[PDB]
Parts: sequence; structure tokens; C-alpha cells
Amino acid sequence: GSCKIPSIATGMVGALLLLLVVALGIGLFMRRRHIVRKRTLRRLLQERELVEGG
Repeated sequence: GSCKIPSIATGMVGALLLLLVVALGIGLFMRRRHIVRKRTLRRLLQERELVEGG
């Protein structure tokens, strides 16, 4: 009755943690400047009509 972990699940794990930390660090960091009224930027982009606008 021996046990062993596959590899198809390993790759996912490693990436799961990596992405978690990556998005975390960046998220917590960008959460410092994002504190400002996000509506401000929304008004700019809307006028820029570069992404889903026009």
C-alpha cells in the first residue's frame, strides 16, 4: 500500500503558488496608488476610446 504523487499535478502546484505570490505582491503594491478615485482614470480611457470605446 504505497503512495506517490504524479507529475501532471506538480506543474500546476508550482504555478499555483508562483502566480499567487506574483499577483499578490503586485496587487498589494498597486493597491497603494489605486487608493485614488479609480473613476478618474475611467473617465480618461472612455475619452481615449482605445479599449472597447467608440
